[PDB]
Amino acid sequence: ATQGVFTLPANTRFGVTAFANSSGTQTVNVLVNNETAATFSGQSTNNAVIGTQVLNSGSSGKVQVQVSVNGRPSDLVSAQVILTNELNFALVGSEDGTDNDYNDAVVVINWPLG
Ligand SMILES: *C(=O)C[C@@H]1O[C@@H](C)[C@@H](O)[C@@H](O)[C@@H]1O
Ligand SMILES: [Ca+2]
Ligand SMILES: [Ca+2]
Ligand SMILES: [Ca+2]
Repeated sequence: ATQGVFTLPANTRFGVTAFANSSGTQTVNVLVNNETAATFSGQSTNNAVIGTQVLNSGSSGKVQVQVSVNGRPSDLVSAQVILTNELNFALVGSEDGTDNDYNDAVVVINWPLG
């Protein structure tokens, strides 16, 4: 199944934050309406924040997260969780190698803001 694609409400500010837990440098691409809107690049094995940014979901509300390591797309897992019908988390994990901890790049999208 497709992973890392989320339908957000339209024209809504959302936060996107990425953490690294891998030997390889992580490149995190965030697309709004199929256009790249933010790129994070960093390396860490201590869950360091390699990027955090506020974006607008625009008129489509389609947000897609992609992760690339060693020039190879990482395998992704994702889901969306909603608390008390108001607070939204779109979550991505990604695996760049063989150990399947799926934490190599971890991406958290949360909304609403403000
Ligand atoms: C290469 O070593 C694989 C890679 O980096 C490791 C330190 C570990 O974080 C592993 O999960 C990651 O895929
Ligand atoms: Ca891994
Ligand atoms: Ca890892
Ligand atoms: Ca508030």
